[PDB]
Amino acid sequence: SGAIYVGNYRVVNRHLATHNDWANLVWEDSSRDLLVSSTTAQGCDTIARCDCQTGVYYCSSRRKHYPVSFSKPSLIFVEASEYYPARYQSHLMLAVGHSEPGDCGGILRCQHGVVGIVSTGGNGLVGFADVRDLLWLDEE
Ligand SMILES: O=c1ccncn1CCO
Ligand SMILES: [Zn+2]
Repeated sequence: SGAIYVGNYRVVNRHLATHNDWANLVWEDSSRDLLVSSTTAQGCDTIARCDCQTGVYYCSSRRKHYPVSFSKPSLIFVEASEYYPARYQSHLMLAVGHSEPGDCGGILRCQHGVVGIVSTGGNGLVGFADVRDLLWLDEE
């Protein structure tokens, strides 16, 4: 589990979105595993605006933050998980690291702020859904 709290937006994995999230929907994309909903209180996170390929992510299944190198956001084939079939996922970044299904929502951050959230795992890789292209998260 995990979210990004930027302004009056809550960014979650689409597959973990709650009824309250869908009842307050701003934007969702199944191909990216992302959903954004509205919040009453302002959030403590800043979104990275950059093309960094090094950062640190939080891994709940280890209680640890790991420094990683990661690929630029791509369209990637993902094998079946407990929450999705084998499919193509867009705006995905891969690193070598530990990721189980419950690690989804862990933040990846660089020197500029929050890059994305854990979205995929297995075979010794961790995939992150990028949010740095979502410039509208910073305004209105
Ligand atoms: O801090 C750690 C590290 C590894 N396993 C457990 N704990 C306790 C709280 O979950
Ligand atoms: Zn950066």
